[PDB]
Amino acid sequence: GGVDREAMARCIEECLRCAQACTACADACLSEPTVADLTKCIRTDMDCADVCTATAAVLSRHTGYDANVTRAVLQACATVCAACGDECARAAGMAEHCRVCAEACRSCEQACQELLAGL
Amino acid sequence: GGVDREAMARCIEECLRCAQACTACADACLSEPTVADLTKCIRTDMDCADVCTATAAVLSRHTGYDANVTRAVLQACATVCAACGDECARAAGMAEHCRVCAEACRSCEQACQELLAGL
Amino acid sequence: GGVDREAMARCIEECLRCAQACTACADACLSEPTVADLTKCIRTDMDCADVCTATAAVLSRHTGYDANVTRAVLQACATVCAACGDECARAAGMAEHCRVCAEACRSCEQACQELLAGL
Amino acid sequence: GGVDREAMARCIEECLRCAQACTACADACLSEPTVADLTKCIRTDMDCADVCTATAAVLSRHTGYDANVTRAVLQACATVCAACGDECARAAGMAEHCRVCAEACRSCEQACQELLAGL
Ligand SMILES: [Cu+]
Ligand SMILES: [Cu+]
Ligand SMILES: [Cu+]
Ligand SMILES: [Cu+]
Ligand SMILES: [Cu+]
Ligand SMILES: [Cu+]
Ligand SMILES: [Cu+]
Ligand SMILES: [Cu+]
Ligand SMILES: [Cu+]
Ligand SMILES: [Cu+]
Ligand SMILES: [Cu+]
Ligand SMILES: [Cu+]
Ligand SMILES: [Cu+]
Ligand SMILES: [Cu+]
Ligand SMILES: [Cu+]
Ligand SMILES: [Cu+]
Ligand SMILES: [Cu+]
Ligand SMILES: [Cu+]
Ligand SMILES: [Cu+]
Ligand SMILES: [Cu+]
Ligand SMILES: [Cu+]
Ligand SMILES: [Cu+]
Ligand SMILES: [Cu+]
Ligand SMILES: [Cu+]
Ligand SMILES: [Cu+]
Ligand SMILES: [Cu+]
Ligand SMILES: [Cu+]
Ligand SMILES: [Cu+]
Ligand SMILES: [Cu+]
Ligand SMILES: [Cu+]
Ligand SMILES: [Cu+]
Ligand SMILES: [Cu+]
Ligand SMILES: [Cu+]
Ligand SMILES: [Cu+]
Ligand SMILES: [Cu+]
Ligand SMILES: [Cu+]
Ligand SMILES: [Cu+]
Ligand SMILES: [Cu+]
Ligand SMILES: [Cu+]
Ligand SMILES: [Cu+]
Ligand SMILES: [Cu+]
Ligand SMILES: [Cu+]
Ligand SMILES: [Cu+]
Ligand SMILES: [Cu+]
Ligand SMILES: [Cu+]
Ligand SMILES: [Cu+]
Ligand SMILES: [Cu+]
Ligand SMILES: [Cu+]
Ligand SMILES: [Cu+]
Ligand SMILES: [Cu+]
Ligand SMILES: [Cu+]
Ligand SMILES: [Cu+]
Ligand SMILES: [Cu+]
Ligand SMILES: [Cu+]
Ligand SMILES: [Cu+]
Ligand SMILES: [Cu+]
Ligand SMILES: [Cu+]
Ligand SMILES: [Cu+]
Ligand SMILES: [Cu+]
Ligand SMILES: [Cu+]
Ligand SMILES: [Cu+]
Ligand SMILES: [Cu+]
Ligand SMILES: [Cu+]
Ligand SMILES: [Cu+]
Ligand SMILES: [Cu+]
Ligand SMILES: [Cu+]
Ligand SMILES: [Cu+]
Ligand SMILES: [Cu+]
Ligand SMILES: [Cu+]
Ligand SMILES: [Cu+]
Ligand SMILES: [Cu+]
Ligand SMILES: [Cu+]
Ligand SMILES: [Cu+]
Ligand SMILES: [Cu+]
Ligand SMILES: [Cu+]
Ligand SMILES: [Cu+]
Repeated sequence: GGVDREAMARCIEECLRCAQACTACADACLSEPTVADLTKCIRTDMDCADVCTATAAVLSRHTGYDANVTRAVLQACATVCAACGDECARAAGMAEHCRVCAEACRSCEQACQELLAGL
Repeated sequence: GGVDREAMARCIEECLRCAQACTACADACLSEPTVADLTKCIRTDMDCADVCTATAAVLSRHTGYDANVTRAVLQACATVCAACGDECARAAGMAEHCRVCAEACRSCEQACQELLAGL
Repeated sequence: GGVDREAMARCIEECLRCAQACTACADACLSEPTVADLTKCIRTDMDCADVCTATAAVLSRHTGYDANVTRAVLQACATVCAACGDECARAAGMAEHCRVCAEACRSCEQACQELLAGL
Repeated sequence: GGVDREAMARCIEECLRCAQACTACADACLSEPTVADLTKCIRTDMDCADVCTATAAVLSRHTGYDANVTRAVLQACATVCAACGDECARAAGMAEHCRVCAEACRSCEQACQELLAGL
């Protein structure tokens, strides 16, 4: 109604790219000799993938749209992308895959925040 | 730390039961002759299943626990269970499966709210 | 080891695009005046999204790779993309969104089959 | 039609219990001092959770039922529960949580196999 269809499309594409980035990054950190120091990073990637996957699906549905549901789901996705971007950024010096995943998390956080701002 | 482990267990069990309830209820409303009047109900069941599935997974992980992430995910799950309980309750007179699913949604909403209250 | 890394990347990208296509197509058919005639289409889109989502995740993980697991998951994803491409193709005359989703299903079926063939 | 409704119900309940078991077991092995030796176990738990989640959803839908899709999805779930039961069984001496998860994987493998056998 008042919603930016382009910002909605961007959010959906970002959630799918970020979910896959975090799935791949959990697996990549799992395979590091350093894995013992990367456990919060792996766990946060797992959460971030689960929430981005759910958010992409909810935002993809227009039938019987409920702003309360959509707002609460975007907030959850913003919050986990922010936490996961921070955690991967701390591992960025130990692995190029975490630098890349941190960028994905930050990009998706911004896409959720931009949509959130428009209601 | 200050968290009720029993309330956490209840939330996880409720999310899985509620996700399956809503998957089954979307399918059941799809198969109703009335389906044309049950479209918001079906869509809300789809969202409610996706969010309960993600919430069960996030709450099942203790490594590198982040209260900000967990709070935002429980809020999203509470909000969608409340919306989906309301929508199925409106269809309760048209199908026994919606009365049952409304109860599941209300039960999981209360489990998320009770955990949320404890932080 | 003997695996085509490029075919693996293509499969992952196709599963995510196809999962979102089928989520959107279930929602689009839900919103059609015709919805009563589109119920198998909607149900198949739901399955196809769930299986493409799981397949993208499994194929994204290289740690402790098991060809038996990967083969069985690619087979499931091929089979549901084939069924869902066929079902959306039958609705293609009733809605442009089903023609588009049928193409996505066929594209992902071929990506899974091509990877399957390489083991 | 010829399907055991009770075996279908058991499969659905087992997939949800096994998905949560494997989510919890990935997290538990992540938190072990031994984590470096538990990486295949963690990865297999991640796959096993993703596939059990998708299988529970597909088996929960009766509208426009397709035996080809259902068979291929049950096969994938059987195969990953068998691989994940074996991998957790190897860690059973290092952690009680893996002994418990191995039992869940074996229980769900048998539920999928029993349904598969009935078509
Ligand atoms: Cu998004
Ligand atoms: Cu995201
Ligand atoms: Cu991500
Ligand atoms: Cu990583
Ligand atoms: Cu990491
Ligand atoms: Cu990470
Ligand atoms: Cu992440
Ligand atoms: Cu994420
Ligand atoms: Cu997201
Ligand atoms: Cu996010
Ligand atoms: Cu991260
Ligand atoms: Cu990384
Ligand atoms: Cu990372
Ligand atoms: Cu990331
Ligand atoms: Cu990451
Ligand atoms: Cu992320
Ligand atoms: Cu993200
Ligand atoms: Cu986002
Ligand atoms: Cu977003
Ligand atoms: Cu819960
Ligand atoms: Cu729930
Ligand atoms: Cu539910
Ligand atoms: Cu329903
Ligand atoms: Cu309903
Ligand atoms: Cu419903
Ligand atoms: Cu629901
Ligand atoms: Cu729910
Ligand atoms: Cu929940
Ligand atoms: Cu909920
Ligand atoms: Cu509902
Ligand atoms: Cu119902
Ligand atoms: Cu319902
Ligand atoms: Cu419900
Ligand atoms: Cu419901
Ligand atoms: Cu619900
Ligand atoms: Cu619920
Ligand atoms: Cu809940
Ligand atoms: Cu909850
Ligand atoms: Cu794929
Ligand atoms: Cu696919
Ligand atoms: Cu698709
Ligand atoms: Cu459609
Ligand atoms: Cu359709
Ligand atoms: Cu469809
Ligand atoms: Cu589809
Ligand atoms: Cu699919
Ligand atoms: Cu796929
Ligand atoms: Cu597929
Ligand atoms: Cu389709
Ligand atoms: Cu369509
Ligand atoms: Cu379609
Ligand atoms: Cu499709
Ligand atoms: Cu489709
Ligand atoms: Cu498809
Ligand atoms: Cu597909
Ligand atoms: Cu595919
Ligand atoms: Cu594929
Ligand atoms: Cu099952
Ligand atoms: Cu299972
Ligand atoms: Cu399991
Ligand atoms: Cu474990
Ligand atoms: Cu383990
Ligand atoms: Cu494990
Ligand atoms: Cu497992
Ligand atoms: Cu499993
Ligand atoms: Cu299963
Ligand atoms: Cu399984
Ligand atoms: Cu296992
Ligand atoms: Cu374990
Ligand atoms: Cu285990
Ligand atoms: Cu297990
Ligand atoms: Cu396990
Ligand atoms: Cu398992
Ligand atoms: Cu299992
Ligand atoms: Cu099973
Ligand atoms: Cu099963």
